[PDB]
Amino acid sequence: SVPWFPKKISDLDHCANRVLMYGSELDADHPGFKDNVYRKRRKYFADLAMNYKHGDPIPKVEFTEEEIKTWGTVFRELNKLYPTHACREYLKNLPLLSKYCGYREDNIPQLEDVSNFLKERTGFSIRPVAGYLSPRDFLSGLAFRVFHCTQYVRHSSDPFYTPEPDTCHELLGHVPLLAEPSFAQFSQEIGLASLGASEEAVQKLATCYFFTVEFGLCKQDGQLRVFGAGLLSSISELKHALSGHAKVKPFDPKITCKQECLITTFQDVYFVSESFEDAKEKMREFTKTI
Ligand SMILES: C[C@H](O)[C@H](O)C1=Nc2c(nc(N)[nH]c2=O)NC1
Ligand SMILES: [Fe+3]
Repeated sequence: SVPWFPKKISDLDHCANRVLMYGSELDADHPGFKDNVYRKRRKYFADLAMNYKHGDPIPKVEFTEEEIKTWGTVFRELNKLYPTHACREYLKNLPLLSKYCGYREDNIPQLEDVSNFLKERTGFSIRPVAGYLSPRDFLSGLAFRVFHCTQYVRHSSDPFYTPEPDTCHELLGHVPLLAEPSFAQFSQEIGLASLGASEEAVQKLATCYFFTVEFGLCKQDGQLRVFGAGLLSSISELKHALSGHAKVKPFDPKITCKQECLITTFQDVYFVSESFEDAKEKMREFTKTI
């Protein structure tokens, strides 16, 4: 039978809180595990997401000096690499978001503002989420041009901590490209193809999403550059991917979907997409076979 899937944007209310990883619960190994203040703050952000319902303006938060400084360091360091490492489509959009949404070393952009900016640009919107959802639920959000986004900030003790993703990853890694029409269309189609799809189908779509939206590379003027959100928000993997150390292959769904998605370590191989339009076309051909 066909598993339950949202039929309208408000139906996301029925899966947005199905958090399987991260969230308010911090493990003993977490940088802020022994920080009482941080623990309560994470519960706060988690509650804002759990209580959120479609149609609500996303609760705005007055970030602390510590959170702003942590964001500043992450933003400062990554921005030093973008000019020479990021794909032109990213470089064209980050400045846009920054101007209209307040991306500054001393100011964390509010999700509601980013959501409204995206709504007018590509129809994409943001929904705050406590933690990571299942691939099926997260992808179902894309079908309605909704990107579930974390709102909390990594612990200040280690601004370069990536094991657990946070709002910096969302704002710097995922958001800019959602302002690009072709990228937004590509993302929505992955979501639409996943609705009510089989487990095997969702797994394959999730993998293609992983090697494009999350860790995709482009080749511009013969130079390898990154567009994957996981690369754009990670200093270490950002450099690793563009070094001759990593294996690189052309994006090809039938093959790319066979690749295992790694966590904790660098990917065994990164895939290069010719353009967002071409990646979209390749996925159309692929989905017709699954
Ligand atoms: C998209 C792919 O399925 C990936 O494994 C997932 N990413 C995310 C997720 N959930 C959230 N909130 N954010 C993500 O980026 N669930 C699953
Ligand atoms: Fe991500």
